[PDB]
Amino acid sequence: SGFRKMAFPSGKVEGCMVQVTCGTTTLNGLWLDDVVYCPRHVICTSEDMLNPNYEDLLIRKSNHNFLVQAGNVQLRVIGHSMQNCVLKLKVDTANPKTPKYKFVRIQPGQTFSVLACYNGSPSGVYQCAMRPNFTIKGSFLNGSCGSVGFNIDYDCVSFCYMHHMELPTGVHAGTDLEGNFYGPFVDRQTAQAAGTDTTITVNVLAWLYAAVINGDRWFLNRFTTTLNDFNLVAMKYNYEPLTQDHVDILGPLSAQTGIAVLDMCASLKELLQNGMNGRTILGSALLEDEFTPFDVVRQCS
Ligand SMILES: *C(=O)[C@H](C[C@@H]1CCCNC1=O)NC(=O)[C@H](CC(C)C)NC(=O)[C@@H](NC(=O)c1ccco1)C(C)C
Repeated sequence: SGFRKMAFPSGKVEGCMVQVTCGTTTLNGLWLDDVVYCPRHVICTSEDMLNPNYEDLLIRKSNHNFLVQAGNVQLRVIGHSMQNCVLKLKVDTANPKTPKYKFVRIQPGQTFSVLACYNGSPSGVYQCAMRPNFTIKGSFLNGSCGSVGFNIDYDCVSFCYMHHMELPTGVHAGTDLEGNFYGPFVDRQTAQAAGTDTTITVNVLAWLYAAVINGDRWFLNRFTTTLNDFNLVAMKYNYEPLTQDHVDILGPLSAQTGIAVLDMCASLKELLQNGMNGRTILGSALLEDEFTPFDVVRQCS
């Protein structure tokens, strides 16, 4: 029993983290086979952040200008190119610790683990969700850029996020490993605006199922609802609409608990309309939306 915000084991990603220094800027790089991937703003300075010309900045850099270190060992850069907002540094040594991996672009509402790194060395691992407005609520300081987000399926690491920036909000934005930003953001210090965030309804429901599986059942009421009637209430509380696809995705949890999805929807409707009255669910006094249905099943095997 028990339910915790649980991250993937990070060992396969730890063996890929290197440090990239160009001038006075140092961030993290991802070393896979003979390529190091890192955010392109490693080539910027203070002169170069309102509106950097990255192609201009890059042409003035040699291979030798890129100092790449894997732990105590310098990796010689033999080629460099830019792909969207990431740099690809070809090095002369393939990483012997390269795991089986893929590059994936994740969807809003999906979750992943972040390995927070500074100077190429891991500091901590935590689980994050891609918010509907394409931000993440992470924990990143100066020098954390190039830290990656990932999921593991069996022996395969799916890299899906590389960290680039913090919005003045306190939320974070980055790219996939092809260097394309999630959301309408750009890697420059300009007035950009994150859209309004919403609550990921299918995730809240999955977490209510996790509560039931763990014996926290006080919120189950005797009612049912239609999907249309539920969504009218969800809309009022800034919850995402629940689709039939989401309903099907909750099938395994519904079967395990014997609670129909639309019956759980009726219980969530009452929690939204009435509050929790000082009670908790799985030790939380708020409804949690950063557990996907897959996350719940995986944890509650
Ligand atoms: C990379 O290591 C840093 C990590 C940031 C900065 C430190 C605090 N947390 C964090 O995640 N990334 C940067 O410094 C970027 C550099 C790019 C060339 C933009 N700059 C920012 O993240 C900057 N954000 C903005 O200027 C901005 C305006 C609108 C939206 O974002 C921060 C420092 C305010």
